[PDB]
Amino acid sequence: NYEESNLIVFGVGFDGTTSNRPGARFASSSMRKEFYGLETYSPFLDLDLEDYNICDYGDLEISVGSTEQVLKEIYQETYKIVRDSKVPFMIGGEHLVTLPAFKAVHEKYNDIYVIHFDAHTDLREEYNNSKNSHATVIKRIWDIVGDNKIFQFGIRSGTKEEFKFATEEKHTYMEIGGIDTFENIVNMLNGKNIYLTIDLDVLDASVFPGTGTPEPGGVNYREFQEIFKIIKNSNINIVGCDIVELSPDYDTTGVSTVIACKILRELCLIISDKIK
Ligand SMILES: [Mn+2]
Ligand SMILES: [Mn+2]
Ligand SMILES: [Mn+2]
Ligand SMILES: [Mn+2]
Repeated sequence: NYEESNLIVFGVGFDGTTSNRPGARFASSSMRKEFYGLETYSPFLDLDLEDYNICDYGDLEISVGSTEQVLKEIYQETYKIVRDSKVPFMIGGEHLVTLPAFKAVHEKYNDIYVIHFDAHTDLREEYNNSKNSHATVIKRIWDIVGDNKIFQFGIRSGTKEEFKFATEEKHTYMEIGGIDTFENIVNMLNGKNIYLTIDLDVLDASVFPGTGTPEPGGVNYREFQEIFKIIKNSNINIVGCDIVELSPDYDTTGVSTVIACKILRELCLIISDKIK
C-alpha cells in the first residue's frame, strides 16, 4: 500500500526518442510476468523483500505521440511521491525518463549528487536533432546541477568530445571502462543525497544483450552486484532511483529480463533497509 511504504516502484514503458532499436517500452511489463517466481531472499545481501513495505504502483499511464507530454507525466508521478516523503523507484524504457524524474527529486533536494552507471556517456548535446534524447540525458542533468555533482561509471562508448567534456573539462567525474572506483566515490559522498540512475547496458553486451545499444567490454553480473554491497555498507542517502534500457525482445534467451528482475530486487532491498 502507498501510505505504508517508503519505496514506490513504478514502470514507465516509454521509448519515444529511440529510432532504430525500439523495445525499452516493454521492460517493466516483461519483468512483471517474471518477477513472480523469483526468490524474495537475497543470499548475497542477506536481506528479504518480505521484511519491508514496498509499494508496486504498476505502470504509469502515459500519452502517445508526444515526448514532451510523456516527460511532464513522469514528472508529475515522481513529484507526488517525492512530495509525500517517499523514494521513487522508476523502471523505465529509454534513459530519457530519468530527466523528469530527476527534476522532481531535485526540486526538493537542491544539493543532490548523481550516480550514473552506463556503457555510454550520454553527454552529447543532441541526438537525431533532439536536445531531449536517451543519449543526451546526462548533459541535460548537468545543465541543472553543474560540475562536481555527476559521477559516471563503466563508460566505454562515445564521441571524443563527450569524453573530453568529462576528462579534460572535468564537468563530471567519469570512470572509463570499469566500476572499480565506486567504493571510493561512495565513501566520499558520505552523508550526501543521491539520485541513482542505472542504464542496464552498463553490463557487458554478451551478458545483457536485451538492450538498445549493446557495447562489448562491460562488466559481468558477479562484478556488478558488488555495487549493491558497497551501497549497503555506505552512508549515502538514495532519494530517487531508476534502472533503464532493458529491451526484452532483443535477448531471445530471456536472461536479460531475469537480470533486470534480480537487480530490481537487490536495489529495493538496499534502499528499503537504509530507510529501515
Ligand atoms: Mn546506455
Ligand atoms: Mn542510452
Ligand atoms: Mn544511458
Ligand atoms: Mn566473464
